[PDB]
Amino acid sequence: STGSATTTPIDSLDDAYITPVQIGTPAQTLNLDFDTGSSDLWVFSSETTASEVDGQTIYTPSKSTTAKLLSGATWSISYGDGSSSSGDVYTDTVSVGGLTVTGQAVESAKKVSSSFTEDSTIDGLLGLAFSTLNTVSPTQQKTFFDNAKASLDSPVFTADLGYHAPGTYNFGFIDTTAYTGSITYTAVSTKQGFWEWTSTGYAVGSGTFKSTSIDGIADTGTTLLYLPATVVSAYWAQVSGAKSSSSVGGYVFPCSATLPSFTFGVGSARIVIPGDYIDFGPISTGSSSCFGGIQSSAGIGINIFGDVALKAAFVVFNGATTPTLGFASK
Repeated sequence: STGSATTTPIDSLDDAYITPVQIGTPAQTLNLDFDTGSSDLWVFSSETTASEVDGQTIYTPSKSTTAKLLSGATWSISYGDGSSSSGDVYTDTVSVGGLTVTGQAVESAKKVSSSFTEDSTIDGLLGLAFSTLNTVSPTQQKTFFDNAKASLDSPVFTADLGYHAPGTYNFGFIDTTAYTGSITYTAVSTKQGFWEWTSTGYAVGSGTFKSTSIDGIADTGTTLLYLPATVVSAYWAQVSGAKSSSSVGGYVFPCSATLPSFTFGVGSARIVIPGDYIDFGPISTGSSSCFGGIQSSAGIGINIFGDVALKAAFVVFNGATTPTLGFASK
């Protein structure tokens, strides 16, 4: 089997991407944030505290003839941005782009933190990291990809995120029309539950490439590119007037600037992030200070190849017995 679904930016900055997902019988379609940095499929629901729902579409398990309470199971998750959610668990039929999994754990939110409530466009998350990170207790549950894998034509999914435009998540096949050149594959460590890999270096604009190992995670659920402070300083030094602002929470730059590109290495290959992809617009409405799309990871504990980086590439998440990542230009 295969599946193919379009993923759409939630706003004009590509702050996140939503993908329609069918849950239950008859189908209830919710727009989920596919997140290769976590491993829970959770949804706003008829059980979510009413004051914490503000425009999202909810899953109502009592209206699904295939929903079954997973007795005793609870979940609770906290994300790198400080947001969180928790609740109980049903199993139900879940389909993405024509690919159907029966018995998928659908984690129903009883509580969500303010940032989820405040974002009316995201009805939940669909985790695509390794199932060892799933938070369901006392019986950990498998991701949608893990459940679908054995049925897929090939045990892979691909992320093709657009810049200010829709893109595609495919399951079970590699669309050879979706990228240019060849796909360069690189080793993955699953030891932290992430799609963790080592970039071979970077360049700023037309500058020379610096060969240096940068361990990080391919994370479609993170907006920006978070890299070591040395790398980030070298980037922003090429932008007149750019500075790190403690009050804003990162590097800012004059909105009048033209930003240089940023290149990252994948083995001997190179992925170029155009400068425009690094512009996240005014820090507040009407400001002439703009927020940068490349930020320091120094306070995170891990480097994160978020959407800024991934949307410059066609990315293969290879879930073979020894997982690997592939990157192609497009």
